[PDB]
Amino acid sequence: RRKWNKTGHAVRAIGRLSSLENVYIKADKQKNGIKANFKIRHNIEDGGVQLAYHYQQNTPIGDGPVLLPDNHYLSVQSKLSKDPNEKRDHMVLLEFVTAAGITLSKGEELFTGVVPILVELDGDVNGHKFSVSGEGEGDATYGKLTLKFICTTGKLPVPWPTLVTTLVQCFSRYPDHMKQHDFFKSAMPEGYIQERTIFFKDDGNYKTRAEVKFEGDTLVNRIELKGIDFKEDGNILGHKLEYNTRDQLTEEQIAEFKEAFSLFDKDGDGTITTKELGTVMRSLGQNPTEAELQDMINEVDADGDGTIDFPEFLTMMARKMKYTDSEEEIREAFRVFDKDGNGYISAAELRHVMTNLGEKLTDEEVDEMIREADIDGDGQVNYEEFVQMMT
Ligand SMILES: [Ca+2]
Ligand SMILES: [Ca+2]
Ligand SMILES: [Ca+2]
Ligand SMILES: [Ca+2]
Repeated sequence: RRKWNKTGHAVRAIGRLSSLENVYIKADKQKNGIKANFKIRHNIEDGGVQLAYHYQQNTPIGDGPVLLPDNHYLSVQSKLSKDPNEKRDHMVLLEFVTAAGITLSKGEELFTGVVPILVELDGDVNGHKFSVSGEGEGDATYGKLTLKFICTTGKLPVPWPTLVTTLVQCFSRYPDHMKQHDFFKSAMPEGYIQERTIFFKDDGNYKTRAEVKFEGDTLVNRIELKGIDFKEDGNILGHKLEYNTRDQLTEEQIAEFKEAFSLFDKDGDGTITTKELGTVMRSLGQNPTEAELQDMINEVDADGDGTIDFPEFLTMMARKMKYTDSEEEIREAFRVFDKDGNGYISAAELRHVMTNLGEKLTDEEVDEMIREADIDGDGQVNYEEFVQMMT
């Protein structure tokens, strides 16, 4: 019956492979350091997403030699939670961060074990001031951080999720073939200055400056933050963002991702190659080049082997499900079906898409699908009915 799921997930998979969701790092020779750019998604409580576009620069505090890396990225897995015995406004954070993006230093020695962390933030967003203190520990062997933060000035005037990126990338796990690309540990113990501008789409921006360095045996991140131009009714000052992660995979969701994986993995060997990916995308009426295919795989290719293996696919789909897609992204998916751009998916346009995915399909399982999605009753699927089908 409902294989709006199978094809829904394949659309989600291709959308993910066509997007840039990681933390992209590049050398900045003029500053003897690095710069980064990335996009963060903050789910909006009532539906929708609030995008936050980050630009970042890091410069070493010391004069010692540092590693200036080839282009690569960090991939972050975050989980936010609450301490049931904590009365104060607070956030508990657990993060695993790994570098990738490149295919197959003295300061790094400071990170072979568990290192205590302290974080201190003083903030001012549209004149609303606040401070946060955090403490915990990092275990870079696994890319792992555990921290608890408290708003020490009372009530935090912005949502906790918007501060996560600001509140120690020296704890990232760099794989063995990428150790010469880890600028962050190479700058230790004297540390680095990290600066960002963060643009919240349709809203204001944060500007941050931080000093990250060892003070005795503790890695300390001391930050100032200034936010301007926020809407007093927007998602940030109006506190409309979801807090809790949404990290639960109902095992049959995993079975669903497996079914989607098999659309790509047509030889059944448990990994997707460029040839397989290209075969799927041509069937959907696209024509990416070999280089575009390699770049798409590289975006999720944790091990650098040039293919997406089943666990790498599960990891990418888990993250795609955790965060809401923007209207622009959903419209792009909708355009895949709405081939004539009239704003309506007809049973003919729908036939075409699935029948190209290899869905041996006839003529009433098709219409049973239209029926499922067809809420107003006009015999077609419009954008708003489509949005729901992608949920
Ligand atoms: Ca395969
Ligand atoms: Ca791989
Ligand atoms: Ca149409
Ligand atoms: Ca309709």
